[PDB]
Amino acid sequence: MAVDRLLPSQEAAELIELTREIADKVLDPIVDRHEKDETYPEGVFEQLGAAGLLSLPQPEEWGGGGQPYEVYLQVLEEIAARWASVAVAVSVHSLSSHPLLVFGTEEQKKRWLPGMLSGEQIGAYSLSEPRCAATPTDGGYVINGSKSWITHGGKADFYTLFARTGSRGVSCFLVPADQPGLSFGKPEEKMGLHAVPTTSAFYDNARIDADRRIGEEGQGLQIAFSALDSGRLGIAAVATGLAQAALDEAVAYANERTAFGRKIIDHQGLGFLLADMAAAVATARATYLDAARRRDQGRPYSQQASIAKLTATDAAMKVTTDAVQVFGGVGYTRDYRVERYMREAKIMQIFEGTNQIQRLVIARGLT
Amino acid sequence: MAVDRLLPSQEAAELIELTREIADKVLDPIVDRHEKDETYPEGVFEQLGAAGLLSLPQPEEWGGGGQPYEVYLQVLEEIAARWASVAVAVSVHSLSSHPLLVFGTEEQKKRWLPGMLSGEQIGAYSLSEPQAGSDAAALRCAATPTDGGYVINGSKSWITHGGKADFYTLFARTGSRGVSCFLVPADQPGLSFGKPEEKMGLHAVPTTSAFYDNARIDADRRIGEEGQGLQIAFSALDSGRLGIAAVATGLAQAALDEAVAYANEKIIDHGLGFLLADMAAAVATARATYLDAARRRDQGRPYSQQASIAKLTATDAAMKVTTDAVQVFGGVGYTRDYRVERYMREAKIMQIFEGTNQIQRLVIARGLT
Amino acid sequence: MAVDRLLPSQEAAELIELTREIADKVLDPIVDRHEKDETYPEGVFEQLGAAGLLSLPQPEEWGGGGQPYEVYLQVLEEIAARWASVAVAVSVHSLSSHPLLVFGTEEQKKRWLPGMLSGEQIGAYSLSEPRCAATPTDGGYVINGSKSWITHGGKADFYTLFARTGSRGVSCFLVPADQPGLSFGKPEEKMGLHAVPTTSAFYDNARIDADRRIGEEGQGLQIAFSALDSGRLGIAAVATGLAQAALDEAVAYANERTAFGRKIIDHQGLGFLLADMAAAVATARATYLDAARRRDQGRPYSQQASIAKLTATDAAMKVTTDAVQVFGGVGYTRDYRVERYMREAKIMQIFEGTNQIQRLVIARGLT
Amino acid sequence: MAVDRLLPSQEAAELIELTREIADKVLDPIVDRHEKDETYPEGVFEQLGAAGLLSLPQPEEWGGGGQPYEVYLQVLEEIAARWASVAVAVSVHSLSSHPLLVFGTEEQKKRWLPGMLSGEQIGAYSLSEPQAGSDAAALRCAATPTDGGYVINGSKSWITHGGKADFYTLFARTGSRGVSCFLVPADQPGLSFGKPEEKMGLHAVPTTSAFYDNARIDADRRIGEEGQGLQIAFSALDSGRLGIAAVATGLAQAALDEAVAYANEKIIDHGLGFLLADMAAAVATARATYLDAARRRDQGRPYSQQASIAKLTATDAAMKVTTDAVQVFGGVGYTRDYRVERYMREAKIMQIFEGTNQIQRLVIARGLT
Ligand SMILES: Cc1cc2nc3c(=O)[nH]c(=O)nc-3n(C[C@H](O)[C@H](O)[C@H](O)COP(=O)(O)OP(=O)(O)OC[C@H]3O[C@@H](n4cnc5c(N)ncnc54)[C@H](O)[C@@H]3O)c2cc1C
Ligand SMILES: Cc1cc2nc3c(=O)[nH]c(=O)nc-3n(C[C@H](O)[C@H](O)[C@H](O)COP(=O)(O)OP(=O)(O)OC[C@H]3O[C@@H](n4cnc5c(N)ncnc54)[C@H](O)[C@@H]3O)c2cc1C
Ligand code: NA
Ligand code: NA
Repeated sequence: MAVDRLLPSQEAAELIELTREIADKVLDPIVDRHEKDETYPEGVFEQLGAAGLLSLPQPEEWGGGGQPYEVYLQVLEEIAARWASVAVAVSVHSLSSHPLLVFGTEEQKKRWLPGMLSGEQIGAYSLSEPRCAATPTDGGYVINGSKSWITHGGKADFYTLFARTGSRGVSCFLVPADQPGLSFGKPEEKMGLHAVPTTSAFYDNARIDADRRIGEEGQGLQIAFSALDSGRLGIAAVATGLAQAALDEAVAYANERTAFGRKIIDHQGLGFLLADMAAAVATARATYLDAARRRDQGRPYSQQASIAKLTATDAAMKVTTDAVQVFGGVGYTRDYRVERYMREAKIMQIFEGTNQIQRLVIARGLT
Repeated sequence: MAVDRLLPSQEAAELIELTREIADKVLDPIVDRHEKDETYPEGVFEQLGAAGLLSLPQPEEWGGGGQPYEVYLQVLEEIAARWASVAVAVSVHSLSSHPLLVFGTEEQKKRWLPGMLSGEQIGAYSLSEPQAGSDAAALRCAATPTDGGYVINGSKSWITHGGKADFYTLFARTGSRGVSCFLVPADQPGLSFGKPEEKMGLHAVPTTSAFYDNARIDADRRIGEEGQGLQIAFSALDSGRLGIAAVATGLAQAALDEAVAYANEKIIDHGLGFLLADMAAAVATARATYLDAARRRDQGRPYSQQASIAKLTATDAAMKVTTDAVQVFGGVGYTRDYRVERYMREAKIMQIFEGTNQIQRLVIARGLT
Repeated sequence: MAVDRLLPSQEAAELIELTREIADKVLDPIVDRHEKDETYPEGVFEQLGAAGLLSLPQPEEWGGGGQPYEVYLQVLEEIAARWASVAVAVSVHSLSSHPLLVFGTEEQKKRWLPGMLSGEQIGAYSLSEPRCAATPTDGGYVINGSKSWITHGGKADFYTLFARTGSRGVSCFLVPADQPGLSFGKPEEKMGLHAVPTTSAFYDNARIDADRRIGEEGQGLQIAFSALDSGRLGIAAVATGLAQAALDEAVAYANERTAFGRKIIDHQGLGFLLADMAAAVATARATYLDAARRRDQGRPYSQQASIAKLTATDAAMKVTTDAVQVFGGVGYTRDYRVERYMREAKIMQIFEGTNQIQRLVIARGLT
Repeated sequence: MAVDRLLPSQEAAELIELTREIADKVLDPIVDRHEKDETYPEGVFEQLGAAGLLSLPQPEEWGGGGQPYEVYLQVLEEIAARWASVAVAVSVHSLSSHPLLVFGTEEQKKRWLPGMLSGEQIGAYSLSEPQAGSDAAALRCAATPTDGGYVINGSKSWITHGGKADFYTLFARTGSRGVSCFLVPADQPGLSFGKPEEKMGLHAVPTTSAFYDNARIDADRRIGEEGQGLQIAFSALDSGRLGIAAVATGLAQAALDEAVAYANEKIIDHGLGFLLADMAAAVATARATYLDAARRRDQGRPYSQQASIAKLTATDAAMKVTTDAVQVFGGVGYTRDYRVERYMREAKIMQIFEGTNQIQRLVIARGLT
């Protein structure tokens, strides 16, 4: 009943089985309770970290696994099938370390990367706003202004920040949890995806060392643009895992429940609905792996990653809406998980670039 | 920012005007808090009933307002744009009086009908069981004949207004022509209600199960002949399916108004125009479809196919429009700072009750055979 | 098996039965042959004309029927179910007379309207181009330039023309068939809708009397804008009739053909496809009548007419594509009509304002 | 303006390069005229065969090119972007050699296989009858046993390359396990072909019926055991469904390139951007889906579900992309001055043959049971 996967090696299959074993004993027994109460899973990230699952695609020299995206994306997909909000946070952690790895000095990487990729820390990514500025000073910078929609806000070990210093008018910072002048608003009240908090930040004459600026002064916009494709790939794989979870529920229910003297899967009309869901899940998985396989070969994959995010998140919204339908009246109650999965899928159409903005990007790439 | 309506007279126009006033004064200011807390709205059904709004379509000789469906359904639409859960309950009340009005004895009508349509009472309708929602004929609640009556033993489920209605229209087994209809009072001995279902949305009016424990009932409470029940339940389908078509259209219209206002406060420019255009087409199309079926009914013509088409069309539109309305707001659309996330949760169950959209398609195909 | 219609009177029902009787003996026995050979139905318009069907909505004082749009649109729908290209031409004829009726002088109407609405003439409408100018002269105007996509081009008795004389820089003309300086290109080779020709026009120092200018000099753009809503309503009703014809074929075929030991309509999956088609036909008919009913009461109906054209033409493309599917392999051959109906529906999405341009119009009406 | 392909080696890249050259030189300059006139392309299959293009996937020990499906299918895609009717015929030729290659005797293979894969021959595949397309088991063409052979009496239909192939793979009735397979030569006595079907599109290679009139055949021509036929026909389904997925993707890609060029010559501005964006997503998604199934096959793993999904997905995409490509051109898109009106007519039959898209859905649902 588990997905039959296309994998490059024996060691990759054994990584998949390891993820499935940890997810089923650390994630599955606690997910419904924490999402209902909107409480934080303390200690869950440490256990994922110790099994090597928080630093899979980063180079081994810096303490990562050096796994390709074709393998890493599928592990992410397996996590999301058990707990979507935790999978989103695992993806955010990968992006949070990208500036230092790609643009940091040799001195900066020896100082901080081992710690970031040890499995004991968790990172957050901070660029969105509701005009946040860093002004020069002796030996560094002073920060003033506001930030919005930070995943893991208030709970992370470190924060990646973008702040104004025209074209080359932006700069990137590695900000520590203990930063003087830094505070966080209350967690947002959302329709779903409750466990990992989402918060805004406020900087009040916050002073920072020059040694925490990542890359050259003005290199900000280039740094942030360099991480778009990888983020969209992350969310494509998360949406695919939630679509798979909703499909597994419906398939199981349609093989037990009966009406008019037969199992409901045996009514041809209902069978066709289930068939469209399964085709949409398999098309979304095929599309993200095709982009992944380009990235692993050092080929351009920018158009392909926008297509993958678009395809996968539209698929999840359609499949979860249809899984409630398969259940009937009980599917509309909290005795089952399908109502929660439908609430989680809607926000995937919106973040990491809205789907309208994905269509715009694809268009500009044909003009 | 108010729907331009096609109405048969100046009188109907003022009745719409009366509805907008009551809904904006009584329903709109308390709806967010009651849906969030999951509590019952005391006093609300008493206020609508005194205005005439709970008995519009029924004949005046029995205390109704005599209105045609072309007017009744559009009043229902205006209500549902403020509070979907309340309008669903209004629709159920109409169905709950239907078996007595069409099938009862003149003596039975004289007893009970005037109190039902008075504006102070609330009706509920009870047909579904756990092993039988879509498939009606497989029901099993037992009503077995006694000296001058019946004894009822069994279970029912998914009762809208369960545990709060003044009367219940019941369907129980006496023997294919084995089913009968009953008017059950709220004080019936042996009758009890389980706890309210915990749902994804539509929280205010409760949905509950029922249990009959040696519930002896007078044989004068039976509506129609013994074994007539499935014919009674079948005759109400057309009317109920139009009710819900009107409710889904008003929920879609409410979500469309939120998104138009937001896109103007421009966010429209920064392909949102085309998304809003497709939303506006969906609402207009659903409204015209339910009205076409209504005029056929008002004229005394066949309207069964057209009523299935209206319900399917209007509920598929609410699910699509509410989902795209969250999309128009962006990230704040996904928070409880606005109403659109609630509207999306309310639309899903509409695709499911009053005959699922797969049953609707099966009805339509049969009408082509 | 004929459509059950909502009609205002006894006399309207009897108009419907008259249309059905004429269409079934004048149109149905000859449509497949003329469309296959791409030849013109000489004499068909005279017979429609003599039964009063070419001037149904124009006022009785000028020789029309004074019928409301709620009745006229449904007659048009009945014609289109038998021969779509002839129905489009009937609609074009209504528009061709609109300028003179609404903006013409009392002298101009006594001269020409009775003839136009007698049933012996046929009119065409000429505004599209691939910059056509009328320059002043003693006693009138001289015309130079080109026009495109004229339905009935080369075969009409009269032509409604728009030509340049900024804001108020356009003027409208009633041009006769015998106009010196006027010629027509060869008929366009289209995917379908062959019987009534579509042509371009060329004006070569073409001199015209001032008495043929309709309305004031500069009133052109206002005249042309005043006819948009009515045209869109015409095409909505034509698309609805072609969708109905494709649905009737498929329903008939699905009740005879058998597979796996049962009539194919009895396979629930196929039954659901037929059910979606029927719902789309009924939704399109409901939408155009709702706009019609506004126009009959002197209420605004501009947004509603754009919605109706959009809804109905998208419905026809979906229903005709699905009717071929119901037929299987035989549906892809010219032994049946469903392949022709699919070719006819595509051009309805395009003309009288493309569907993208309809979406734009609806958007501007919410801004 | 050329597809960026993922390929397993430099050798495969050059084979793609060879395909683009032959297709642009031989197919592209004559395609519009032959499809318009409805005539056969003499010399064309002879030229592709000498380049190795008619036997790519089969083993070298028998004269094929040994290519995996991940390469074969993408060559098929490049062809179909120039001439859809020709690429369909290439796909059929592969299926026509399949029963002999997997089920025959070593002695049977030695006789006939090398000539089939030589590049000079053309194969056809014959299964469907008028009373049996979707439902295979209901076939009725009779093959009755004689002294050292069989006698064939009956009718077959919808034969691609009917009346022009060098050999025919036939399925006829001998007795559920009542069906057998036959390799029929083009010079068989008692065999005749009806006139070409008049179709909406795909005109160049003819589709015809066949008639067997006391057609005596040698018992050494039977492929596999007596009563093995339905198992043989079943085993070819997975392969044929991928062939057509590749053909539909290349037809969609051709229609996408036309519309992108036109929108740039701006027409894009005057919501065409969003329509083109959805077209580009549909093509990319169909390509990735057929390739995922191909790599499973190349690895010797189960790929049945994934092959049904690929065919359904890729043909639904061709119908949607070709229909929107006419839309991008406007009025001139509806004329025979451009290719897009032809592409739209070609896409419709793809939803129908090699198992209709309703049968595909039925296969997928069963795999979930
Ligand atoms: C909030 C709420 C309020 C309600 N209020 C009332 C009420 O007041 N009175 C009342 O009588 N009922 C009420 N109901 C019950 C409601 O009408 C049923 O839940 C619904 O109609 C479907 O029945 P089910 O839940 O048993 O689904 P099932 O019948 O178990 O169906 C499950 C799935 O199988 C499919 N299916 C079933 N049969 C077929 C078929 N023949 N062909 C193809 N597919 C099929 C369905 O479409 C569905 O997707 C209420 C329900 C809810 C959720
Ligand atoms: C151009 C062309 C070339 C062809 N070439 C070949 C060839 O080379 N070799 C060959 O063997 N065949 C060939 N065919 C035949 C082709 O495979 C069939 O036409 C097709 O698969 C469908 O069968 P049918 O036409 O009898 O449709 P039918 O089986 O009559 O089906 C009609 C409709 O009913 C539906 N239906 C049928 N069964 C079910 C079911 N169980 N559940 C739900 N719905 C169902 C179908 O989806 C379809 O919509 C060719 C056909 C064409 C058009
Ligand atoms: Na430590
Ligand atoms: Na005359």
